[PDB]
Amino acid sequence: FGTNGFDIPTIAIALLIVGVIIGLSGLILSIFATATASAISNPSPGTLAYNLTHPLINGMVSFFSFFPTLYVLLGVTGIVLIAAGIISIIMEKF
Amino acid sequence: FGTNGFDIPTIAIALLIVGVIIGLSGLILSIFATATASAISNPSPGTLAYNLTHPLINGMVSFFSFFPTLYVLLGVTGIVLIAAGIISIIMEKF
Amino acid sequence: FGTNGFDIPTIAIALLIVGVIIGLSGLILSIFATATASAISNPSPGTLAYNLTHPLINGMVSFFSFFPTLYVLLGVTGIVLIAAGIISIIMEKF
Amino acid sequence: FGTNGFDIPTIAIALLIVGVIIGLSGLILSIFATATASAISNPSPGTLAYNLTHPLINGMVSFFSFFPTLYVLLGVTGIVLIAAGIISIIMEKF
Amino acid sequence: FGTNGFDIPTIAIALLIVGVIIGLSGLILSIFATATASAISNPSPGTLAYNLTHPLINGMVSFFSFFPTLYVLLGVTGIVLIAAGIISIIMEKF
Amino acid sequence: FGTNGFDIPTIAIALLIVGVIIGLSGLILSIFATATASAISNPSPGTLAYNLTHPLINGMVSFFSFFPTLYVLLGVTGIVLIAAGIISIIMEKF
Amino acid sequence: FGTNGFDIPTIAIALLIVGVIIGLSGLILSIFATATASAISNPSPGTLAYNLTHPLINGMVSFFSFFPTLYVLLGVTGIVLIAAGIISIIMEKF
Repeated sequence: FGTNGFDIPTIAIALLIVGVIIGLSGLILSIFATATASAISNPSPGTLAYNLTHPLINGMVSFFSFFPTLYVLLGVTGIVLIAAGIISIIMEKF
Repeated sequence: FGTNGFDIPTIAIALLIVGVIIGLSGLILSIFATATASAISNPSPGTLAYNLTHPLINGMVSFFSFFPTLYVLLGVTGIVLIAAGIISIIMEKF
Repeated sequence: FGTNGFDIPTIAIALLIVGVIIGLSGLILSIFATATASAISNPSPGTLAYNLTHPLINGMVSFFSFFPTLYVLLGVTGIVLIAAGIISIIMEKF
Repeated sequence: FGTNGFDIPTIAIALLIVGVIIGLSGLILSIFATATASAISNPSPGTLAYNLTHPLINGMVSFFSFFPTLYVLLGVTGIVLIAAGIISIIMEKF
Repeated sequence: FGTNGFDIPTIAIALLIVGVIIGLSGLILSIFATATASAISNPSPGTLAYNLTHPLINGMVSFFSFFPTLYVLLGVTGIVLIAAGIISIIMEKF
Repeated sequence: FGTNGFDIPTIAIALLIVGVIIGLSGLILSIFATATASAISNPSPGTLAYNLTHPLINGMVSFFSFFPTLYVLLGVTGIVLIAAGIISIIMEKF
Repeated sequence: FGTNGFDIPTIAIALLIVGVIIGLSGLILSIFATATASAISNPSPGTLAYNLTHPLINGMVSFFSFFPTLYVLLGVTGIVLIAAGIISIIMEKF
């Protein structure tokens, strides 16, 4: 069901795969992050261990705050792909 | 699901891998830094051992303060990669 | 996840390795310096042993004071590397 | 019941084995630790035997406090394995 | 009764096997866990044996709390397999 | 239950072995140290035997104070090993 | 009545043998322990014979307290064996 490489069943299967992979990723990352939160403690506000450890958790927080826009762009990509498929169909179907 | 090398499932798997590696790194570094903090003591403010040891902990603090911006740039890189993928799709999909 | 040699997982692993090595180095050097401080005594301010020993501890102090800037430059190097990676990606990704 | 190496009965048997081994380990370690606690006495707070023995029990306590996160990560591994199996099934089942 | 490798009797037999194995596993693990609970005692809240033994039972509890989601994913896998079978039948049966 | 050399049952057995060996070591060392403490006496603060014997017990105390950090690092090693196993699974399971 | 080595009559005979041996063991041990209790006397709480004899009876009590869990595990083993037999039958009977 297509012209050259645009196959609606294939597109649906691809959506299946990407959705499942994203759900799995969220699951694994949350489960691991819970363990991370449990492991690290809060020594004191101003002792040696605080100076030693604080920037690491800061970087953790920053990167995990960067994730959302990555996910948003990844979502946007599919609309572009489907759109290109529609246009390619229209171009030479007539 | 792509054109030449841009594969959304592959991108999601890459995000999985990088997130997990970063979480693991933070965990290991914090656990080790706790041991470091426990090991080193505070001899005295002005004796020989203080002169011998203070610059080392200063360098420790400095490098660990350098980590956050490294993490931030590492996070920024992915947006650039996804963006280049979107543009490459758009260029020859039509 | 990259173009030619820039791999974000590899970068994260490299950061793991360098951070751990630096922590280990600080630990070992501090532990050894404590033993050094314990071993050497203070004979007298003006006897033969003082003339014999003082410049050595002076050199010790000087070199250990040189360490911090070495560590700072070592930290700076990584930002340059990540930056070059970003630029290299941008150059031919489009 | 699978495609290449993913067999749900085999997975269930593996879960059987790991659960039983972990239960056995906890049992043996607790039984032995009771004997350890019974054997060692408390000589005095400041005599020779205290200096001789205290760091050993400190190391005991530390290592046994390290066990929990090891167990948690060991538990996390199975979700990753099952997840990879699901994805591998989905990839070429269609 | 199938096309290439999808056999409804074989699927039913596989469901038989997995269900029986899971029931057996639950039975054995519960019976063994009862013995574990009977064996270990509660020495005191703060003595040596408590420090020696508490993290082990903590790890026990954690891993056994991890089991449920493993079972849930294992259950989910079968729907995917049956679904892939249905789609494969539909693809070339017509 | 693994890919190449990472076997969760094998890991659990290894944890069994290391925990038991560490418990045994603590037991034997404490029992022997009690005998050492009983054997050596305190002659006098300033006689010949004191000069002859004091540094030996000082070295005893020092080494036994060094033990704890050794144990801590030994504990840290296992988290690294399990982490490497998880990453290796993730790398080529997908 | 079986497939390869699983014979229900043989299993029943094995249960016969193990039950009878366990009953005999309990009988003999109790009869002998009565004689032991009769033989040893209670000299005094603090004389030489008390110091000479008390730890022996302590070890007696400890070992005999260890027996119950041994018996429990021995009982658990049979359920595992019968379970493995059932699974082996199911595997290739169909």
